[PDB]
Amino acid sequence: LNQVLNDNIRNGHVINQLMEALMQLSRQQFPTMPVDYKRSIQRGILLLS
Amino acid sequence: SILKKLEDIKPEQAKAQTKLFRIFEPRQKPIYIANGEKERRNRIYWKLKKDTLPDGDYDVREYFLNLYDQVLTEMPDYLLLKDMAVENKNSRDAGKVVDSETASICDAIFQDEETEGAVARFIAEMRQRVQADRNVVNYPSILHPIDYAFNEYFLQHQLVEPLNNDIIFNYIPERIRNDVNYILNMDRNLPSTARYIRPNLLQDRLNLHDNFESLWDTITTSNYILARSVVPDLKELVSTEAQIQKMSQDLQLEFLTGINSQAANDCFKTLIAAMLSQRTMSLDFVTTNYMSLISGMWLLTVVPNDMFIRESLVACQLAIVNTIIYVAFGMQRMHYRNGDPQTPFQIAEQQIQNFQVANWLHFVNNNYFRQVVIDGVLNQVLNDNIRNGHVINQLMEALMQLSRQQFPTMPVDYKRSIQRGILLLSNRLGQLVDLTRLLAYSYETLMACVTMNMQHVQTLTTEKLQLTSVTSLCMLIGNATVIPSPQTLFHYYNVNVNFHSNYNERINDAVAIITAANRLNLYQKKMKAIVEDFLKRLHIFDVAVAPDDQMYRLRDRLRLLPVEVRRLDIFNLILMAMDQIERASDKIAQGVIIAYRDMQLERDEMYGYVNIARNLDGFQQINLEELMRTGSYAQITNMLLNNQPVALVGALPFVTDSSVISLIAILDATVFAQIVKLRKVDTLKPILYKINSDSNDFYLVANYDWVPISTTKVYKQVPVQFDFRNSMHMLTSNLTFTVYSDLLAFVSADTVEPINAVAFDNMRIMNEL
Amino acid sequence: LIGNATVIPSPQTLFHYYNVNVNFHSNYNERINDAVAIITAANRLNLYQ
Repeated sequence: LNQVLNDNIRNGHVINQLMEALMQLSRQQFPTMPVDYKRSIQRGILLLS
Repeated sequence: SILKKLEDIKPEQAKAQTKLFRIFEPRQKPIYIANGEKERRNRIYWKLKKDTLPDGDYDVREYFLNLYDQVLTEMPDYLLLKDMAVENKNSRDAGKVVDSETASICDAIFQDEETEGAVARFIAEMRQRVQADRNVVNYPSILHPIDYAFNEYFLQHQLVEPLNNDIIFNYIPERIRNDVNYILNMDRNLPSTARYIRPNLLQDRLNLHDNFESLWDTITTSNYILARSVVPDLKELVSTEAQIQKMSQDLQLEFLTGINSQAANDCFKTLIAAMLSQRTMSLDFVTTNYMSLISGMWLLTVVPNDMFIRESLVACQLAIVNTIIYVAFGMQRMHYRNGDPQTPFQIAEQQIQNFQVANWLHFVNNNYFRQVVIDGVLNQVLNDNIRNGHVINQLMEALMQLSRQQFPTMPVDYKRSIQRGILLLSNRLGQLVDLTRLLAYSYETLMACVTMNMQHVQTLTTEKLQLTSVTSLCMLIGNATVIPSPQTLFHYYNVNVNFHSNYNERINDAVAIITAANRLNLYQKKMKAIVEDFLKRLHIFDVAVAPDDQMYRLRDRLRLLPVEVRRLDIFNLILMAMDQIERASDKIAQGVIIAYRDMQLERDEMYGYVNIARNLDGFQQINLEELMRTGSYAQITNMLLNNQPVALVGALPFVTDSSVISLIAILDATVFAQIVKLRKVDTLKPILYKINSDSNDFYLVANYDWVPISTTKVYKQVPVQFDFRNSMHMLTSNLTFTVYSDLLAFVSADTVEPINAVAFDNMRIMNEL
Repeated sequence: LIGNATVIPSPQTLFHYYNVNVNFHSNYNERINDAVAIITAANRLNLYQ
């Protein structure tokens, strides 16, 4: 008996989905948030993307 | 600091090919008859000039990539043919040849007692024919067909172009010649035969304005430094002490800190440079300094919103509104939360009732740049209401309304101080109008001298600028106009075009190398080295900072762009003839064939009795590259153990044995045991049989007249025979032409009279007479 | 900070881990067998203390 991961993550494909979602969040409006905090958040998101 | 780094760029050097790029050279070799004896007359064949190719097909492809890189790096831009000429001593028509080695070959062939007379007479008949009426000359040359094709391709795609005075007259960007305030002059002619090099004027293809903010910010910082270096200084400033005492008298005190000429000059240069290079700036000011607030309000009136960080813009707007605007009409002060998509000025526009102030706020809200494409260069242009400076009046009227309301819910002294500040700013209306018109004209004229696409995207590093300098500039400007010096403008333009050409050239080189590497099925090369070379050669970065991840992302971005035509055709030519170059080498073979059946050997006029298999049909093909890559040995071991035919294709070093003892005593198949025993095929050394009269063991094949029979053959192709009548060619070139670089030094410009300067609308720039 | 360095477990390390795990499993099974045999034999032979 063994516990194994799903095939989709095994070949390294979910990272593309994560990158696309992060890039979608990058150009988002991000309303009702201060300037520097939002800028830092989206630039860190871009860094990880 | 970085000024030297960004100003020490010289145009990319055009190599002058001292000799034709050679891979093949003639070599004299002995021959044998079909029986196997010396002919006592040698023949000359083709051999590689360089024999540094290592074994292993992957290393072969690596060597090919290096060869392509060397060829492209040693590309000839302009190819002279009169310089490379040595007089032949044997041409009875006193001709001249292309290369010194060509002369040596001609002398060798002309003097060899074993050679006939027809070839000698053909050698003696060589002579260059010059036709100067159409500027074309012909030269003789001897090359392998690959070399001749490469030389022809280099010859027929030179980058020169005929030069005339009107061409340089049109080489200047249009938005300089078209204006009247600048006049061009020459002092020398140009011949009809001179040539020059056009730089590259193609826009960005890496999209460095998007999702690459690090290098983009670095480039923006460099260009901002350059612009600060180039923007002209101010002349004829009013005396500081007199202005200070006059303002003090005007204010009736019983503030003014930060008013010096250096501050005004730094503010002017920094503002113009930041506007030019799209480097965003951040502000800073004490909230309890009303005059600073009004000066910043003027600054926001002229410069649009998009060039300011949201933090600084929000702070400045909040201070302005809640210190003057709602204070005027006595309405409840607004609490603008830091982070709403709306701006304080937008809310103020939606709130107040009076006409002029609302109109001015509405103007400052939505005043955005316009993207305009001129002469193939994208640029940012202010609204036409800003260049003629009429909008300033639409400012002042609103400010004038601010002096009429009673200012309820405020003490008298606060109203008095605000009225003093607004009056001091108002009395200098003409100075502000002249300064704004001067700024508009200077920005337009200078910005019309850039040749790279620009985008309005905020970057990471932000410029620091205090408003006290702006107040000093607004209070200290005088009457003398300032026009950028033509010499400085031309120097800036030369530096900018040099930078752009360097960038484009490096881009094309990297694209060509990567395309060739990925088309030659290379997959065991860490590709960060090429990107590091590119970044270093751009001569603005240090590879010690940018990590590898961005290099790989840049590579993936770069793969998409189609490569330039010349390099694509060069790669096509170098790949189409890959097999002939690879096989003709006399250091590596192309595989080993094993059959375990009695087969006869071939007879060639360059090796005598040699064991060679011209084709590989009728056997199972196994790749040595895969054999080493995957480490498997299953199929090959089972095929060899059961003694069945096998064929191997791949690079292998060879050992030459020329003993008939080795021929009779089978030893050409005993070099396969190590494959099973050692289970590694890196050093597989097949034995190459060879029988001839030189080895003093050929009497065996002569006395008993037996046909040699072996069990192995080596995948090697006999080199092609050399014929002098075919390698001869008549290369085509140009007679003589002086290559010109640094062309703009031949044009000089004179400043117009500073008073009579005309900016854009048939009117004088400054008018405070 | 992840670079472009491929790192697979070394074959000798893999065999070391496999041998250690199987040795531990064998010891666990044999000790379980001895304990259950001892208790069962003691219970069948009427050794209640």
